[PDB]
Amino acid sequence: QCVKLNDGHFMPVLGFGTYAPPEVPRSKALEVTKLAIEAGFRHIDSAHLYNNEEQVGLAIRSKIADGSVKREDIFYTSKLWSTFHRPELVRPALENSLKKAQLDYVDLYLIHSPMSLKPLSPIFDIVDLCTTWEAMEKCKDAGLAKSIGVSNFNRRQLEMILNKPGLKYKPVCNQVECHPYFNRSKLLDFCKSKDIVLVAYSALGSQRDKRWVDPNSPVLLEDPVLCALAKKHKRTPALIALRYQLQRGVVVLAKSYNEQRIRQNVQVFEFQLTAEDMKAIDGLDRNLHYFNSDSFASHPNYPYS
Ligand SMILES: NC(=O)c1ccc[n+]([C@@H]2O[C@H](COP(=O)([O-])OP(=O)(O)OC[C@H]3O[C@@H](n4cnc5c(N)ncnc54)[C@H](OP(=O)(O)O)[C@@H]3O)[C@@H](O)[C@H]2O)c1
Ligand SMILES: CC[C@@H](C(=O)O)c1ccc(-c2cncnc2)c(F)c1
Repeated sequence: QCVKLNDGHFMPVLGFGTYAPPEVPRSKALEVTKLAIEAGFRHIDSAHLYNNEEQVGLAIRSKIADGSVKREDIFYTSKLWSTFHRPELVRPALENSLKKAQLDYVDLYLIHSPMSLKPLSPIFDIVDLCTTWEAMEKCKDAGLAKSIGVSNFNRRQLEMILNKPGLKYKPVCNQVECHPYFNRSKLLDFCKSKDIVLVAYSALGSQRDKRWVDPNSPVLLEDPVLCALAKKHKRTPALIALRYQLQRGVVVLAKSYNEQRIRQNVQVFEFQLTAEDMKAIDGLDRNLHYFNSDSFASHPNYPYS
């Protein structure tokens, strides 16, 4: 249940999202990530910004120790935060992440966002990200990351890397917000044309953080069409939203800190949607990105409109 990447490595098509707001204790990320691996998750999504890499690393190592999984069976992702985009900071930031997680390599390292910040939430900065990508390329050559990609890149920002003079490695993936209300069908078409995997976050709609998400926005999992399809298939609305991405070639993440819902989310491989189901879901696209805050929308390299 993996997809082959542009650089030869493989990525599991269902990933586990580990972000919890700072009010959730970090000991939960350790328990939860162990349960995700117990449930069948082999793709685990973390980042510098998430303040959990020590716990997520320990969880992986703990399951490696108890004879459940081997390191080569786990796909660990980290992300370079936007205060570290200047090239001389890229490798130290990655080495720090491996340090926190106590791992020898990450399977995937991403530029978290194209919106550079002053060298964690400072003020904007102006960085030529082709130089940041060059430092990413060296992290792959050095073996600190098996694969390298980007996150929150729009079409123009992706093209800049692919058009870079003397590019070494193209981005393996682009991790963007993607769900039935914001399905990125044009960006998905472009990524499939360049052999770039689209990885979807907020596929269950969001954690609806009051910092960045308007509480007046519709709740994706309460959508009428998704709920009717859940009743039709005798599944849950979350499983329909996840199966929707797998059937259109999108690697999908799913955060859950609930034992029961983590186990339920791996049932996405058990059933299929029909062609009629898929256009029902495609008709829900309404250009609604849940993350909508002036802090993002004021940045010069803001990927949206
Ligand atoms: N690159 C980026 O900029 C970026 C941005 C955002 C997120 N991400 C990553 O993507 C991951 C997922 O995105 P997300 O944080 O927005 O969370 P999400 O995957 O969209 O899930 C949203 C909510 O759905 C609930 N849920 C999980 N399974 C469910 C189920 N079977 N039925 C009903 N509800 C269910 C969860 O609540 P419970 O916990 O109570 O189960 C969760 O809080 C993140 O953890 C992060 O790793 C990356
Ligand atoms: C902790 C929150 C974090 C995450 O969960 O990864 C996150 C969430 C949203 C964005 C983002 C990017 N580009 C446009 N709008 C929003 C982001 F860069 C980073």
